[PDB]
Amino acid sequence: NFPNSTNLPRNPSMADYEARIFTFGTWIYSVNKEQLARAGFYALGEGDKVKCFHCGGGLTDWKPSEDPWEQHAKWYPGCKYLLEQKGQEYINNIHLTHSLEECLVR
Ligand SMILES: Brc1cnn(C2CC[NH2+]CC2)c1
Ligand SMILES: [Zn+2]
Repeated sequence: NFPNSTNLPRNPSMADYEARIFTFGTWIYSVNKEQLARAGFYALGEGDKVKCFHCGGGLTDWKPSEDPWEQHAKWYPGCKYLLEQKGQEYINNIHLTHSLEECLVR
C-alpha cells in the first residue's frame, strides 16, 4: 500500500489528537503514547504497531531510544502532516542524520 503524499489525510476520523489517544488503551510499550499521538500516530491493537492518520504510514517494533517524529520522517518523508508540524529544515536534518548514521559503523 503506497504512502499518501497529498495534503488530505487518509484517515480523517483519526485527525484529532484525542481520537488517536483512545486507540492505545493501556500501553505497555517502550515509546510514550502521548508522544506517538502528537506525531500523528494511532494504535492498531497489534503489539506496538501504529499508523499515521495522514500518510497512512505504519511503524512497528519500537525501541526505547527511538523518537516518533524522527521515525515518521525516516520512513514516511513525503507526509504532509509531518511537513506541516515540523518544517522542511527539521526534516532535512533528520534525513542527513540517518544517512550519515549509516557511514558511521555500517
Ligand atoms: Br517501514 C517500518 C516499520 N517499522 N519501522 C521501524 C519503526 C521503529 N522501530 C524499528 C522499525 C519501519
Ligand atoms: Zn504521516
